[PDB]
Amino acid sequence: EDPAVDLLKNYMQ
Repeated sequence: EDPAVDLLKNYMQ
């Protein structure tokens, strides 16, 4: 997990 990985899912959902 990285700040990116959290944001990817933040933009997806």
